[PDB]
Amino acid sequence: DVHGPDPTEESITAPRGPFEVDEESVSRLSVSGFGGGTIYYPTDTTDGLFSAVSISPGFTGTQETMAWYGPRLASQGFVVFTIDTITTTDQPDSRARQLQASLDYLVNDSDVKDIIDPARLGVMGHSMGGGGSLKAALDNPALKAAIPLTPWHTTKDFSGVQTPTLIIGAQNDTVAPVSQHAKPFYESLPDDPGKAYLELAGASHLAPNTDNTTIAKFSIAWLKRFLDDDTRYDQFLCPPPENDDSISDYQSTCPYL
Repeated sequence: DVHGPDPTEESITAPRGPFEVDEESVSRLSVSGFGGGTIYYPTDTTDGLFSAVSISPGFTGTQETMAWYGPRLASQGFVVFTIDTITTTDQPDSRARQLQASLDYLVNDSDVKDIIDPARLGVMGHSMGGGGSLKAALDNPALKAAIPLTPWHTTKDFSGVQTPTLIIGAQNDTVAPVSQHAKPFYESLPDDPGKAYLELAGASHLAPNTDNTTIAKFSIAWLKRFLDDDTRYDQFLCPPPENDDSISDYQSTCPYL
């Protein structure tokens, strides 16, 4: 199943896509292995199953720091789960296990299990949650997309990740400098099935925590392309964008074939 009309620059950069959305709060007390969260999902049941993505915050962060991704991404035809971790001080490998527990909940137990395609699952996360997204993909090669946002991890070698991975760095990140975190992660990844490194010009470590048209556009394109196998979105990814004031660097293994 693909979803929505043929995309444009306007459609992919808009605050909302064509799908109306609702939200379901998931109590910490009703789940195991993570801290609960918010499920954002399309209300249209006539368009086939949707792909699903779980989104982790970073160190000292809660789902509030990632809330804006919910409506923005789900309105493009995705089930989006902004999670809380067990404790805000959980480290990356723990965040990876909690991302996976959240996807297991969505597919096995959640009240949206019947509108998800359990074969089309992805992970995203901020900072230590971005390190968690890399580790979760390493441990679960069935995951069809990963988007680490200003990622942080002591582990540098993600050569084992077979999931299409878009790393978003912040040019001026003083917390997870791109020379020590995002770029090494990106360089370790295999060239197939597809990778990209998008560096946000002028951006701090906390750029991912507020509505960002560049983060939204490329995340939507990446999830469309790799969770839905929707090649209508290759046009935004490959060849890489050239004259985007918001992008200080872009590296890729385009084309994705």
